[PDB]
Amino acid sequence: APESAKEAYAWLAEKGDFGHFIGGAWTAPGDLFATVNPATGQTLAQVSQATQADVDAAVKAARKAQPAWAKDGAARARVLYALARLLQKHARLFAVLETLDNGKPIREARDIDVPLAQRHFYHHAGYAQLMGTEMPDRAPLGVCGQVIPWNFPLLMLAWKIAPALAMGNTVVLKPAEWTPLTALLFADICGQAGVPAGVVNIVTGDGAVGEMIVTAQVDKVAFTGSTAVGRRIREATAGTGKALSLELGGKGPYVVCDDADIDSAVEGLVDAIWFNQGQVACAGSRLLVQEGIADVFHAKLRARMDSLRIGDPLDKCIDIGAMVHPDQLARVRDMVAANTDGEVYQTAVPAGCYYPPTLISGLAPASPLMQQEIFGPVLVSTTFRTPAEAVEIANNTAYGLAASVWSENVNLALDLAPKLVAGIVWINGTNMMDAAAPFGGVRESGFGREGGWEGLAGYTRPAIATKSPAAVAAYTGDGAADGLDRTAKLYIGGKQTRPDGGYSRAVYGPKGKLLGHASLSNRKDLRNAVEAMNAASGWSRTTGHLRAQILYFIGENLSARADEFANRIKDMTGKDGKAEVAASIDRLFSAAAWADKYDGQVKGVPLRGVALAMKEPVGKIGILCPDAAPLLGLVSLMAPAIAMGNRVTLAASEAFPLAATDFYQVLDTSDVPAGVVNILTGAHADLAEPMARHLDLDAVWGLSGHAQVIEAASAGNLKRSWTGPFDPAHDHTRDILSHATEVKTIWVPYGA
Amino acid sequence: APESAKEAYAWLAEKGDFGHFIGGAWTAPGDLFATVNPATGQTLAQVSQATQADVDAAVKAARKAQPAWAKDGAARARVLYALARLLQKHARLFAVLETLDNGKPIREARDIDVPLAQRHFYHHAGYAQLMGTEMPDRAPLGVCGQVIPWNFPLLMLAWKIAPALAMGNTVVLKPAEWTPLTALLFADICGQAGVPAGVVNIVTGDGAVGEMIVTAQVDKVAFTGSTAVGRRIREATAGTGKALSLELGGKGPYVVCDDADIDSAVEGLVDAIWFNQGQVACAGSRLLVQEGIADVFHAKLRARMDSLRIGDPLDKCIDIGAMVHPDQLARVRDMVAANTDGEVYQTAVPAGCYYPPTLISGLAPASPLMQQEIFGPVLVSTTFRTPAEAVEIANNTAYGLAASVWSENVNLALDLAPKLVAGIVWINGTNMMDAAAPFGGVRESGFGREGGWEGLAGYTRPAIATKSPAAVAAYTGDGAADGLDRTAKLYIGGKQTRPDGGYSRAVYGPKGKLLGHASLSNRKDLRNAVEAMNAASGWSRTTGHLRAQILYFIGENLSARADEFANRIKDMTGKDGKAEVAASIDRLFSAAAWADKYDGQVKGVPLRGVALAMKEPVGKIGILCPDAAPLLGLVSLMAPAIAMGNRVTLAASEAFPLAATDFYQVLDTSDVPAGVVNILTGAHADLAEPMARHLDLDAVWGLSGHAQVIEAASAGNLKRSWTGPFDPAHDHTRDILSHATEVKTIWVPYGA
Ligand SMILES: CC(=O)Oc1ccc([N+](=O)[O-])cc1
Ligand SMILES: CC(=O)Oc1ccc([N+](=O)[O-])cc1
Repeated sequence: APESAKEAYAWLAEKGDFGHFIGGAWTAPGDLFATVNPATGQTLAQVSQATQADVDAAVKAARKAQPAWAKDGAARARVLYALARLLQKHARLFAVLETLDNGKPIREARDIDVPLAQRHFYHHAGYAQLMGTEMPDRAPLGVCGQVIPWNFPLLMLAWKIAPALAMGNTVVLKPAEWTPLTALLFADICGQAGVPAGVVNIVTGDGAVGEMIVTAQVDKVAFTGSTAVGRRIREATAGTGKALSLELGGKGPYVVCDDADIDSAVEGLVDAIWFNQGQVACAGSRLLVQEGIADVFHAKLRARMDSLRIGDPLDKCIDIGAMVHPDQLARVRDMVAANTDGEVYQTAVPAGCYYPPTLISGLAPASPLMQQEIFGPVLVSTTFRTPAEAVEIANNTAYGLAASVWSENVNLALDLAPKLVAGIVWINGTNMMDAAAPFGGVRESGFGREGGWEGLAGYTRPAIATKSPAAVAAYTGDGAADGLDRTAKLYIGGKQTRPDGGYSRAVYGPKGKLLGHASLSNRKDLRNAVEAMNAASGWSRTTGHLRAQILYFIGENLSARADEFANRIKDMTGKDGKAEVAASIDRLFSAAAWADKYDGQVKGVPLRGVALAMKEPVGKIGILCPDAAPLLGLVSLMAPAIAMGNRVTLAASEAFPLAATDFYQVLDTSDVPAGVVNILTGAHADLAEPMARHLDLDAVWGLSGHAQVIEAASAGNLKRSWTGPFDPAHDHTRDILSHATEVKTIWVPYGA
Repeated sequence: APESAKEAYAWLAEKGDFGHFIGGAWTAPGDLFATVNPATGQTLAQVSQATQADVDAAVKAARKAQPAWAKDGAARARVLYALARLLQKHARLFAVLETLDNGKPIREARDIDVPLAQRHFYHHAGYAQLMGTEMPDRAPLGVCGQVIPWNFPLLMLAWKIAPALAMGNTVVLKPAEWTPLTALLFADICGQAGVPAGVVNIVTGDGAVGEMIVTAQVDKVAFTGSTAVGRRIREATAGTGKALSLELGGKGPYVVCDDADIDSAVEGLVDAIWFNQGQVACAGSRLLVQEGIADVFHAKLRARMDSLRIGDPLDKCIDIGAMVHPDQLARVRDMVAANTDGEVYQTAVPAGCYYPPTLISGLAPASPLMQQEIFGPVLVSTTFRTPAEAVEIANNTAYGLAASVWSENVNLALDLAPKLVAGIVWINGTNMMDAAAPFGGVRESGFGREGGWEGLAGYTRPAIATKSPAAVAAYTGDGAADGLDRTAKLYIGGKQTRPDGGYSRAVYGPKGKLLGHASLSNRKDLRNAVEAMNAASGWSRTTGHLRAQILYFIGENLSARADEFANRIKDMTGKDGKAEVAASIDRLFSAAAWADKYDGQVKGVPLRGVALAMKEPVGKIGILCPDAAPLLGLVSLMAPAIAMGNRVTLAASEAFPLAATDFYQVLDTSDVPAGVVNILTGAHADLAEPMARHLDLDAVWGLSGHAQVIEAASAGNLKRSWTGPFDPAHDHTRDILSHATEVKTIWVPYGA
């Protein structure tokens, strides 16, 4: 007999038609639309489509409540703990309501969704308690606008609300149009938990309401959902100064080596067929099986698939529930109808809201379906010959979120895991989640991390605000001919090169004296620099010891020319340059120091083993330097970036380019490998959009303005972006290390 | 053709008879004794036996130089980097001199000893650079007295001097009597590196000179050597306020499972035979082989041992050098002569200063050789049937330093590693060392860690001093009989218990009002508490989440009785108790927060894989609370200790015991597992020595005085000790987490 929904129905009846939860109170129901149980077609409740005025009021209430909420972290901790206690007390109600609203099996809702939501609040309460003492250099961002998908309604809510509240922010959150009910129940327990009025605001509606929230006067936007919508959100927030995190697409590859525990790998896959829907950090949808075991693996997988029970989601014996909505059923049907490759195996005939577990096997490594978007309870599979080929297939995508690797050999499993492009890799498991273990994407899977200490940075700002120096116009001057050869070039791929466009501008000092000429770089020069960075990919695999040695050489070699660099700075700016040179040397030595000291973090989890939140390079970074600090600005951004294993191309100070061109000889003398540091000079209006747009750059740092253009263009490949503030006079090294790294969490067996 | 020693002989001829290196200068040669090349028997140089006056002068010069040296971390980083560059430039000289002085093969000196010493200085330079910004809460200790053994003379020097200088301390270091030369060459390069006069002082001599240094006016003593000497150093420094680190005995077990890569495990072990001598954190000397592979493993081991080349250590093809001194040769011969068990395999007949690689196999798990000290190039081996038996055998020692585990299976290797009592565990390797990876012991292998961020705490003090409150004499009263039942008891093993001795004292308020009676605990009560903590060993294997939940309950249940506890405090002290109760609740919630957030640190290393510097519980801690803060002192020490997975026995405030006895109900209502928290009341003069002596306690925290008695008694089992300062009104939570944890560094394969 299925679980009783009587208490869920009673709550829905008490709530009647829903308005919104704004300023601690329930508003009048407005423009109502039915929310439907997908398993039965029956209307569960009427829910409102929020108006622009509703969003405005929600944001105004969050803004009003934020200063007093921010003031006492211990008080926030008690509230987060109370919320966790209420989720636990009402766990059966939350679980039944989630099944009624979304269609998922009640067994998943009770055993996974609700317990993980509870633990997220329990765990994050402690971050509120410790923020003042352990993060004293950090402060809240303010108001967060948050948008979540329909696949895990309550758990997605927890992943958004818990860290935001812990760090002293208030929230305006919209649940997915199809699944509002558990978010409304969460709203309904906020008063009992002591959530002060306006600290949590929940508004309901379609994507138009999501766009209203994203474009509202919020300090942070956090979104989980499709990559296509993430691009639109990046564009709609470009130039606003908003903090932005995106958890996007990329259902993960599942690599099964010849020496895997076959039966366990099969069981983890079958247990994930229902889970791996919508946008969530998961693995198993793309199956990569080594040739030697492929036939036995598929035979076992089909047999285990046949045992999955499809039906009434309120029955705790059911494994496969109802599809969330008829539009999602149509998506899966259409995907199947459009595919012509492979062999299709389904355990049942599709009937009503129930789509059967489906395996599409026999695909080639380059088939469209291995890389195309997947809908429904569907797995696609291919084979591989060698572990190196598995890595190649797994990484042959625009995505990089979660992945799973199966092997019984301790050496092979730990060799494969770090080579996968991903923010999460599970060894001998899949879909393992904990509040202490960060998760998030690289590439087109987005950016930012949710969970752990690592997730808190994205909900905070520096406690002491820095300000980027104002732009400086280049000096003008006479323009007489130069009979000497004083025309500086570009530095690309370990050698000087002429600008592709052939042009240079005269550089004058503060009194109008001609100092020399500097090249005007173009998009072709940038293309050449990116090619050089691609050739230097081995730098991203060097040891920290080696990178430290190089940075020490750079510092020593600049020190040997310190007087000369101070003189060049004074020639260009009219101000003594000794202090800027000393600071630049210091930045190099601090970056050298950090190159082998920026440690990953080991997470104890209440699951099997440990989660290793590793630090890895971002990859290739294009950087635009400020006008001020002609040497220190360049060195301050270059040095931490290469210390962390990235390759960089920097557009030097537009106004004062000749300190950076003098720096070419320092790079050469220091044996900086070709392509690790490339330097362009010239007009940042020519370079900002090409650098932010470039599909082969992993991050763009624009510290000379053009923030809107840079952030909008970054949506092409969803590269990370940083547009300041950046004050070169201040030591930003540690903060820059975070801009210069990604967190990759590897889950490993561990006997403690 | 052996390596040329011409330059080494020329340096020795230049320096002639040696004095000491004090205040930046070489002192006159004094009471001279020959230092002898063990391979040839020839005198290399005459070296002085330092006098008390020499030690005093070295300490005085170190003290004079320290304040200026502390001021500028960037300047120290330049000096440390210059020392590393000098070790590298002169690497061939350092390596030859090490071989001449100590007898080790030149191949080891060139490939291992000198490179690791260079790397230690390169790496630690960066900590000097970063100390001001990344460790702003820390300051230098002052002057460090440092004593090192003869097995790795230069490398042992680097492990001592590099962190000490990085943290702004100055040093007085004595090399081992038998191997002074590379330390004297290190002294001779200090001027060239820019070491300010007196920042490094090197004095030579025997153990009497070592004792002079340890008992001198130094702030820190750091020693590597025998456990027996470590005990004497702990006794000689007891009650002086000196920081102390000890890296002692315990050559490590080498666990070879049935599914190990046998050839790799054999090659790793044969390559370690020469290395595993003296006191160093190594593994291989105690071979534990699973029964199924024991015969094949030993057959391969004997064959590979036969390939080791013994002879002139200046020949780069040589694997087994000369024993360091005839006294060490006698030690190994006598050990072999004393053994009557097992089967002795030696690859050659002993001859001159050369003792052959030796395998003593077929021993029972409880054989004299399996547990007693090992000398020479000697391996001892036993077998095991199950991995659980391997763990029992490996842990059946008074030691816990390094260990190695060999298995190809991902589960078994990572399951065995946390179960071993050790500060270092290598998976599928041995003797892996890096400047960023901490190493150190538990149990009778000592305490403290060398290397990494983790090693720096032992070379620093809090920048802001805390002061322990003055003792408070209990109030007196008339002595009338109490017609009511107000005699508090003890709390041991989950229940209240009568004091074994049967005595209680009257407790009076400030004006003489009888408040009740409190038990006078005795050594038997402590014994019962220790037995209860042993029964609660499962607490040390719980999840952080579980421990957080318990601490949250304690905080909630104290909150529910807040007025009652404030009233009890005011009854006893005459001062309002509300703020003390509020602080106590805060400490509980901060410890709850930390219980699942005190993360281990992942070290990138230039070797194979990664090193995981994990946090583990200390185990069982005995704690003596101050008189002041009758509730807050107890709660502040208890809460972070249990949050980190320890079990504790606390002696409550002697003057004001009744807040702690009221707290028994809070523990019971909060479902604290039996034996995790035990509380004794009574006179700390009765309890301090028994707690510090107890051989079944892993640490003693004495925050009520008795520092000399506690520190001297702790030498029995070399338990960790903390004798303050401790101000209950100060939030010590973060520092207490460090007192309450050990660092265990697990080296694992990794493909990045
Ligand atoms: C801000 C923007 O450009 O578009 C959006 C479209 C839809 C949603 N949504 O709620 O799914 C959010 C944002
Ligand atoms: C301080 C003390 O009690 O004795 C010592 C004996 C020997 C040494 N040593 O040079 O190895 C150091 C200290």
